[PDB]
Amino acid sequence: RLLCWSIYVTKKPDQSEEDHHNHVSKVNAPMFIPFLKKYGIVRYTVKHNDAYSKPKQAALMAGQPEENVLAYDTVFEIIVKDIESIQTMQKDEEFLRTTIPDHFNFADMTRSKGSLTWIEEFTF
Amino acid sequence: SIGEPNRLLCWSIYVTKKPDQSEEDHHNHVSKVNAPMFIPFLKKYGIVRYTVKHNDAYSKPKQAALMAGQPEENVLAYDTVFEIIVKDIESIQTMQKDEEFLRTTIPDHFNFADMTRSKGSLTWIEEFTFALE
Ligand SMILES: CC(C)(C)C=C=C(Cc1cccc(C#N)c1)C(N)=O
Repeated sequence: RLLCWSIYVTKKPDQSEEDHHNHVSKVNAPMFIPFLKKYGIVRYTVKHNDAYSKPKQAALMAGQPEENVLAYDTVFEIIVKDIESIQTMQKDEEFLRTTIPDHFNFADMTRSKGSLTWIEEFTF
Repeated sequence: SIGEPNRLLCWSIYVTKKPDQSEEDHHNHVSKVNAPMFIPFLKKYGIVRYTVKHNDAYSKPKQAALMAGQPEENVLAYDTVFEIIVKDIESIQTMQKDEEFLRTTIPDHFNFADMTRSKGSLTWIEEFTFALE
């Protein structure tokens, strides 16, 4: 069983959508991805709920209450073989000095959530 | 009328299980009955990938490890999360119109899903697969 560690992120309160997703994609991802490779993460996914996606969402879910949408700005996901990869990555000195502090730039940790699931995946 | 280039999309369904249903019957139903019912429709409409996330007896002790010192409220406690990766929302809209989809897979949800306590999401995704290829 592969595991998936997901963090549902609400963006910084004084932060625009454009600044938030610019940061996540263009500054945080290149800073983050080296460590995920180092610790043998299988896949890193970033889900974006922004101006590009929101109209297609509205199209998909029109006529339901808006409350029916899980409305985080970004969802961060890594598929790992075990949680030791994550635990070990968390103890990494550079990860702690550079990428962990980076969350000051985009994530409101008081309005974000995490979830560790095990997955079944089917690729067509 | 000229469109910005397409980005991969992820349609996520966040499912709370039927209240009168144990976790074990929830995930067995999801793995063993729904997923095979569902999958042929995902192929038929060119779905790129189908992921089922389980939050259950197997995953929870590891989730508790990762979230040491964090309140229960910080946990997204849906029982299962369904993700289909598609290249355009047209795949999904049209799959949603399929008569057998509506006849079998949609109503199967009365066997595992509390839809009043379920949510949906349509995002665009960036993805990095680390496998050397
Ligand atoms: C919560 C969110 C989305 C910011 C995760 C992230 C990181 C790095 C980071 C920072 C703080 C704690 C952990 C752990 N475990 C990991 C990133 N996006 O670089």
